Amino acid sequence: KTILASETMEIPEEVTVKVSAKMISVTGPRGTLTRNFKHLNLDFQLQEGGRKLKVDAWFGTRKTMAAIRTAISHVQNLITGVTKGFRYKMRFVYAHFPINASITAANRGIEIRNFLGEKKVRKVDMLDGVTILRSEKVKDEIVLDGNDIELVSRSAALINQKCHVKNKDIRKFLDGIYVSDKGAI
RNA sequence: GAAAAGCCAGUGGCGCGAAGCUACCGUGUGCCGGAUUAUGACUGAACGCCUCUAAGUCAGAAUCCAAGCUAGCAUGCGACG
Ligand SMILES: [Mg+2]
Repeated sequence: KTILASETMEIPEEVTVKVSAKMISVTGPRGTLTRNFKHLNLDFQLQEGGRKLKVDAWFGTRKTMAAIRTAISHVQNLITGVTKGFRYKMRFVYAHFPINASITAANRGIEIRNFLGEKKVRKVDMLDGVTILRSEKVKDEIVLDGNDIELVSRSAALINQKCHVKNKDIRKFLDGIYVSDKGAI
């Protein structure tokens, strides 16, 4: 019912955005990111020669109007991911059994052992654009690095949800792997 | 006639009895991918914040559909002699 709902962002001078009808390819110093917003039913248009991305919803109801800022902050996340990158920190909480993590192959996955005294060995492989490394200036962290927030955060979530404590009081047996500093550096 | 060999008693009766069938009373074997629910989540709005949800995604089960197993006159079809 609303004639025009538009939002706009700014593109820095280190990153090149190439939008192809909704197929957004972002290029930066760190690499390249890409995404289908081919489902959003919005209007993307670059102005000032690739320095301003301006998004329209014409006759958008409040639902489509809420869909706008998703696209704008998604492409913010791509811009920051491909200029600086995302780096999640993930601390080891263990009550009685030290849980012993070992990387898999050139930092593409982790292997958790001795969790809860269990003998099942926990194996998670990093998704495409994410790597892992054990923390060395911190006591017990694993630090994930990547250019894509979805890939970093999904890998973080796999590691988290693969160390749940079952059949026991989750209010007391707090063992697991949880994320502490989630910014982007 | 008798020994020998039998035969009659609907299978005369008993001991054993191969073969064939057979028994959890004996033996051998029984199944590999993906979708997903309940739930837990990721990025992220509406609502400068938050948010598993609105758009988009994930993990997920004696579940589901295949894979496998059985029939395949489905008046179906292919190669060839
Ligand atoms: Mg016998």
